[PDB]
Amino acid sequence: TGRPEWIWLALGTALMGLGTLYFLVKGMGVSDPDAKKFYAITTLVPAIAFTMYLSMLLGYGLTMVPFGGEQNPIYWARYADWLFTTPLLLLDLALLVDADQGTILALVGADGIMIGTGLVGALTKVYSYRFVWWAISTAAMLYILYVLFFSKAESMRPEVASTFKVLRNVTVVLWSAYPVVWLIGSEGAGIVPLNIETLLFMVLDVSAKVGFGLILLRSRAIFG
Amino acid sequence: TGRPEWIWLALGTALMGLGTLYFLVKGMGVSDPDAKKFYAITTLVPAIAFTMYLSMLLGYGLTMVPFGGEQNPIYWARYADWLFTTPLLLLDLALLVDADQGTILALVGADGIMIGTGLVGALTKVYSYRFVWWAISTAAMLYILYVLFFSKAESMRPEVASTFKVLRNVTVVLWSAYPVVWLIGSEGAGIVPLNIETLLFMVLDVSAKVGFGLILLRSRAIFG
Amino acid sequence: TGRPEWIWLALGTALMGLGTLYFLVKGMGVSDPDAKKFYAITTLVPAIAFTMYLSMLLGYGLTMVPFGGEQNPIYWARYADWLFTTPLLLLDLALLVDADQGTILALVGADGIMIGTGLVGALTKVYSYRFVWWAISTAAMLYILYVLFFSKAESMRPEVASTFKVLRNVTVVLWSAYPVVWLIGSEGAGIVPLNIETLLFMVLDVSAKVGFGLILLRSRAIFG
Ligand SMILES: *C/C=C(C)/C=C/C=C(C)/C=C/C1=C(C)CCCC1(C)C
Ligand SMILES: *C/C=C(C)/C=C/C=C(C)/C=C/C1=C(C)CCCC1(C)C
Ligand SMILES: *C/C=C(C)/C=C/C=C(C)/C=C/C1=C(C)CCCC1(C)C
Repeated sequence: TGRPEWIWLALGTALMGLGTLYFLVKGMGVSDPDAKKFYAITTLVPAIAFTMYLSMLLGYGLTMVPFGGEQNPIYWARYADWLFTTPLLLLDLALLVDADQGTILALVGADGIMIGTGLVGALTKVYSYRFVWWAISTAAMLYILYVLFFSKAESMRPEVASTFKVLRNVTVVLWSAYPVVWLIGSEGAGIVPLNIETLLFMVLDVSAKVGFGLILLRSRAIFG
Repeated sequence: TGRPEWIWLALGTALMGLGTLYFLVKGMGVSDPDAKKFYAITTLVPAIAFTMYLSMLLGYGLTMVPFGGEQNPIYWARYADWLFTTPLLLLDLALLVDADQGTILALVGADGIMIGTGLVGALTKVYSYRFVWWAISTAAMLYILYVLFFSKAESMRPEVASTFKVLRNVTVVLWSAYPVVWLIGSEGAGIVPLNIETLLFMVLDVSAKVGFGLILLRSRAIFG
Repeated sequence: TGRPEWIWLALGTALMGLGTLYFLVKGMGVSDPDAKKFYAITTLVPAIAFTMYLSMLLGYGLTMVPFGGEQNPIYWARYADWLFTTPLLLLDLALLVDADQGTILALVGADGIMIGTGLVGALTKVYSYRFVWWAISTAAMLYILYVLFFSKAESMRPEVASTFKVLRNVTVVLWSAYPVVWLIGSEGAGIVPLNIETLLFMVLDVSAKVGFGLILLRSRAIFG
């Protein structure tokens, strides 16, 4: 296809596909109720990402948004991906630390706003307003990062506290990159071109989903 | 109206309407917490289907998708219907057998993918790619059917095991037809015309919702 | 901006923003699991409304629908707001009275239909059909009001029964106004112009979210 970024969409599609299949097969025969939850949640993440990457590869998950006197290619399918995958990833962390339901509802709500405002930002036709929505989404992200950092995992089992610590550190570092990439890429300032932006989001997505999942499902904390 | 398929949309609308009202009235005065859940879930299904059928009848739930050198009438409102009604139907089955939450999340996730990929298939403008999404959706269906077949209902009460068995058999046979109808109808190969396709989906929908519901709500398994 | 209704969108945006911030700060340091739920739910409501009001102010949450030989400005962003905020408000009430899950699923389902059918009504191009969807949505509202009125709060604590009583009375009176405003405004009969309609919805929204929240979070019923 004539779009330069197809290769990274293709690699993205393939790597999410492989990860889905790996987690499916790994979770076969697992009978422990708690372990089953973590496998269900963690396998769905790349499964969803696979379908959205495929949509981008085939050209369905793309549209043109006019701003700055140009038709700009915007991959809306990312936000459809992230709307479902990011709360599931937060839920993996929340179930691990046995978080109360009020805290879970706060994280998921804020995540919905973060993703929702991002999408509005992506599709906004007035250039200046795009950054207002970015700012609001980033504020929502910071709230999530604050809750993850400031907790009671050290009060319970060592395997749980240890695995939470690493997945928290991975999450905070990888998630924080997303707003930076948006800002400097096609959606924001347009400093880095769409092909490099697509490469960047692919490394981040695969790392935040497949990499994250491998760390979690190899841990002993997912069992009671 | 000039569309030949209106009569089946009208019949569909009427039969979902009657079924909603029947289940509403039947569930009046029911105070048992478990029974109330099943009535809530089972009454919502035709209520949702009623609204979407009405949308199709009035022409709101229809759009034209260009493929194969023709503007093809696509009823998108079906997928809006099914996105909500199919997980509720799976939940009726899951609550009946007291399925663990990991298994419930797996079924609902896979169902979301099945319906989501179906819709993308429905709206895709490149003919060949429509069948790629059909295949992925069908793969998601098979996963759901595998989980329903391979379970622990025989470990618990006889009324529960008996009612699960029949509703499982109805579900598997009726659900399996949907991908066949899509494939041979307007959305796929275009072998059967839209009016017959609409008739076929109406028989299936009414049977999988109203018929299914009658079997469930007349059973003694819904009570503790 | 050239739209007369901007001032009420601006005031709406500001008042939801202030309310979000007030509830955020008030809920800091609250460690009681039950209280945390109510703060999570109640803070998300204006947070969501803030983002949608902002969308309307900036012009994103608006589209033109042709009916009656005129392009009519329709703020679709309201329905996006209400789809999420109204079930959360019902959940505040349901958790307060310790409602069973069947009843919670009934309320939330009916609320989804109410909002969903409202949106279809809003975007329908055949004038007469707009009122059919209004009628169906209003029927769904009446069901919700019936469940709220006809319950067991008097069986449990006095602070809970007392706070439920006032929030029920506020809810029923404020919610009942919404269908009246739609009917007489731009979406329906077009008797009151869009600027007054926008003023009316803003008073209602702020009262049903911020006012409602203040009453709830100052009560002692949110604690165990
Ligand atoms: C599986 C993929 C993951 C974990 C994606 C995470 C994405 C974010 C944390 C995106 C954040 C954004 C902002 C906070 C600023 C606005 C632009 C977004 C949506 C990229
Ligand atoms: C109440 C209606 C029900 C139970 C509908 C069920 C629909 C399906 C199981 C549809 C399945 C499809 C595929 C697996 C292939 C792609 C086309 C679909 C979405 C019709
Ligand atoms: C936070 C805002 C609230 C509580 C909004 C409530 C809105 C309604 C109860 C709207 C009801 C409607 C009908 C029942 C008739 C159709 C038009 C609607 C959607 C305005």
